[PDB]
Amino acid sequence: SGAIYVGNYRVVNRHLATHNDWANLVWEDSSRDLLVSSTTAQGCDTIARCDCQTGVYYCSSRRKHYPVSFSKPSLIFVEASEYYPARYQSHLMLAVGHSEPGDCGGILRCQHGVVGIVSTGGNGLVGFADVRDLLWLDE
Ligand SMILES: NC(=O)[C@H]1CCCN(C(=O)Cc2ncc3ccc(Br)cn23)C1
Ligand SMILES: [Zn+2]
Repeated sequence: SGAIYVGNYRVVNRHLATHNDWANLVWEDSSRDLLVSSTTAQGCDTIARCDCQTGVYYCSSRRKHYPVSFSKPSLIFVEASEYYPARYQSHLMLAVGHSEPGDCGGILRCQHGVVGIVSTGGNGLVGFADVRDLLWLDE
């Protein structure tokens, strides 16, 4: 679990969005596993606007942060799950690092700010949904 809180927005994994997220919907994209909802309070986070390919993510299943080298956002095949049919997920970045079911929502950061959130993984890989192209989160 986990979310990004920036301005009057909350960014979560679309498959973990709550009834309240859907009632306050701003934007969602199944192909990215992202949903953005509106908030009443001002958020604590800031968003990176960069092309970094290294950073640090939070791994809830280890209660620890780990450094990672990750691929640029791209279209990557994701096998069927209870939440989605077998499909290509867009704007996804992969890295070698531990993740297991339950780690979705952990934040990836570089020196410029928040880069994305954990969205998939397995077998020593971790995959992050990128948010750096969503320039409207800043206004
Ligand atoms: N983005 C998606 O389509 C995910 C929706 C939830 C389901 N998806 C998964 O990957 C579930 C899953 N099985 C093994 C692992 C290991 C690490 C992590 Br993080 C998640 N994992 C796929
Ligand atoms: Zn950066």
